[PDB]
Amino acid sequence: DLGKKLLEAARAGQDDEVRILMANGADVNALDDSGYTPLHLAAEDGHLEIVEVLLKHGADVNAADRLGDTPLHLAAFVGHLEIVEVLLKAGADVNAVDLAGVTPLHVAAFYGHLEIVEVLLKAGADVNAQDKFGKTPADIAADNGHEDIAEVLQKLN
Repeated sequence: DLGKKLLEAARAGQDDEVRILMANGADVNALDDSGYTPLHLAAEDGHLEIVEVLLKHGADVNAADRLGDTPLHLAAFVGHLEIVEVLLKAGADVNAVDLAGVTPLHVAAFYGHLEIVEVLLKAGADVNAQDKFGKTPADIAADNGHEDIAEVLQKLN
């Protein structure tokens, strides 16, 4: 029961409740119906303090949901820069690949998040990684008309 409550508290940004639940033995790597962990939900919903506590309590930084996405994929998607930086510092795989062949750099390029692109590049993101349709992150940025990102990535092509 505590795993479900932890998923719910982490998603709802309930800092105090997350701490209470963990002190009561809640499984930090509990899964919901879609394969999300509390770290996935906190990362996606922009809950920085919870992301940090979950990691301290042994949340798997590279947990993959049903689609193969890590918390870093989700943070790069919604565009939470500080959460991306925290995930990276805690050992997130910068080049994690989901089922679609998509890396966090692909994600940031698609959603037009330039500052996240730059942080991912500094952390060693692979600019030559191709998704299942053969697209690099540069291809994606160009295709979706995000010119600032396309230009930075083209310096590495």
